[PDB]
Amino acid sequence: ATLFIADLHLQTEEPAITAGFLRFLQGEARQADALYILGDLFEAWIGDDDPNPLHQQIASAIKAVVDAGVPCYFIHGNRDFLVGQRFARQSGMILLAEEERLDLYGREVLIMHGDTLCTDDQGYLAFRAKVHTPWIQRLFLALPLFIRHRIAARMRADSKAANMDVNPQAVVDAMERHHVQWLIHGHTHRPAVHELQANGQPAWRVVLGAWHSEGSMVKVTPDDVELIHFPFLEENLYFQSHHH
Ligand SMILES: CC(=O)N1CCc2cc(S(=O)(=O)N3CCN(c4cc(C(F)(F)F)ccn4)CC3)ccc21
Ligand SMILES: [Mn+2]
Ligand SMILES: [Mn+2]
Repeated sequence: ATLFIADLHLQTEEPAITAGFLRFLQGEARQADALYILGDLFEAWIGDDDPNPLHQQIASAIKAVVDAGVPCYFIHGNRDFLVGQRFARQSGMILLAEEERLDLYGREVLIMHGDTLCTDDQGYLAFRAKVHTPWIQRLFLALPLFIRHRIAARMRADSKAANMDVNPQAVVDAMERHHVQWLIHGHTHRPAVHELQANGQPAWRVVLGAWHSEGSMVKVTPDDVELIHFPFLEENLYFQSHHH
């Protein structure tokens, strides 16, 4: 069974999500053939030299899964597109490109974060092209940490004040470029299974959920595809004395 997660948005202000991810890693992920994280693991990222302790805690927990024999892969999200090869080494995770095609027990599956499918949000596309320009990233990463913190906090406030689903033709385009009948992504926070047609045959798009009140994962076995929602922490059972 292969596991897919996305859109956790880990941040120190939300310790329950972090505790839920740690429990996931020490329970579900240890039994997997592989773990794919399709972007937005963290709520923000300004470079791998950030001494934010949460980054180290998360890196050590993933590395433990990797050391238990479960390979771990990461595709960048729109929030954490600056995760680099230093963090990859500390966590044992492999960085993948923005589009990848996998063989999952015989079925060809395309995986991506999903933000590049949102071709109607032309404000987002302009922002994305900017911060994904290599010379603009290198210039930003070369600034002092305290400068990068101030820039990022200001850009986050500017986006909340300036406040989309995928384009259907963009879905078909990618699934036909890669000649696949299965696509897995996140980003939209709308967990669903969508049926469509691609390459003259039935096709499916599986969307992950964000970790808001509960966790979410897609599990792919040789027999089925599973969208699974679960609580973060171990919810102990206790009884209330209801009356007939
Ligand atoms: C829509 C969206 O995706 N948004 C909205 C707002 C925001 C904030 C962060 S961030 O806080 O994590 N952060 C901000 C600063 N980033 C930069 C900045 C520059 C430069 F200053 F040169 F333009 C270059 C390269 N990267 C890294 C990421 C992530 C994502 C999104
Ligand atoms: Mn997200
Ligand atoms: Mn996203």
